[PDB]
Amino acid sequence: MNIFEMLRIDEGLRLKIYKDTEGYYTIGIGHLLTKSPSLNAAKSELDKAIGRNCNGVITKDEAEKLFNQDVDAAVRGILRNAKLKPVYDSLDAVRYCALINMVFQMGETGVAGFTNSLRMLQQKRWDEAAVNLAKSRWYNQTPNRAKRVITTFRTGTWDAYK
Ligand SMILES: [Cl-]
Ligand SMILES: [Cl-]
Repeated sequence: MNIFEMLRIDEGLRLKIYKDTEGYYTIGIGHLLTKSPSLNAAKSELDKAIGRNCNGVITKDEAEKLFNQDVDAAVRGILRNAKLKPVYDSLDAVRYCALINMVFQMGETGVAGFTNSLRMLQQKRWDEAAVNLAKSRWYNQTPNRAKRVITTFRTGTWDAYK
């Protein structure tokens, strides 16, 4: 297991524009296209992203291409965020995948806002962190995935993904 296999499981793979859990136009492996209620706006973002008129549909290779850019974007984000960097740097490789995951899902600023959980994570107070992480809209809106990510932070193993 690694970050890609992990997000591939949580995000799924769909080659036609669809709406995500929040109701936002998405494609491939959780590649958010836009927060706009307009499908044409989404379609424009799509063609811009791919570099061709996709008419709302892309290939598997294309989905994976956007996926790698996105994963990478999430990490670079963490690395450049004054609040996220120290945590990320303090964690072992398994646990940081849980952090990338959150960022991929809710954005840098979003996660950077989990002040209390971040500190507990940095402090390596695993069970306590896991409890604090769950007192969140995130956990309540996507409980099963949040449980996987949280279990990952708590144990530092890939159990929740097997
Ligand atoms: Cl809550
Ligand atoms: Cl879920």
